[PDB]
Amino acid sequence: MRFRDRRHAGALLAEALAPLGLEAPVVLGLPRGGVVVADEVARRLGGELDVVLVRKVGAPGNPEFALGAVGEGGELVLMPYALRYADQSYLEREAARQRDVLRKRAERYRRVRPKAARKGRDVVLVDDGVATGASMEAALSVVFQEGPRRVVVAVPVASPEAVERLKARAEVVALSVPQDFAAVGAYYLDFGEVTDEDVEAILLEWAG
Repeated sequence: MRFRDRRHAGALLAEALAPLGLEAPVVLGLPRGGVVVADEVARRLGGELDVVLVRKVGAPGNPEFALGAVGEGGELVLMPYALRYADQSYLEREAARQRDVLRKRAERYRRVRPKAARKGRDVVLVDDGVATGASMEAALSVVFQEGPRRVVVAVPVASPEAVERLKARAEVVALSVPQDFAAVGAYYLDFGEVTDEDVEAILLEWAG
């Protein structure tokens, strides 16, 4: 496909989601470009926009392989096989390093918009694209432990591989899944930078 920009993809995504019957959904966008797509979706579906703040906890010597994830609240969420690939002390060391990467950014975002409730509500996870699904999987791991009524992964474009990984864990809504997936930015005419200040500006509109 080929979107003009992130707002354009967000509009089309909201339209693909409308038939699902979500009720006043909490639309969570992955930082940073994903927040733009998420905001447009939230506005079109009459939902509430917020950001999902998480980090993947990778395996020893193999960071690309996830053994769990840590959320902005500090909680460590491990996959069923984590201990089969590493000992608890390593997991604790890795978790601490990931908390550091997330801390300052989470503090500034939360200063302008407090974490919206997710328990018992319909939750939509959004990003402007998914090449491998690493971050999205971490997001799912944390969100699932929060007791949401329903979880839907929604993305403008995704690689076949990413879709399979995510679809194995949740309902997935993807507008395009090119068999020859290049890079996320290749499917946007305007793939400009979205700064932390831009994310803060968006988040401010949703605070009380």
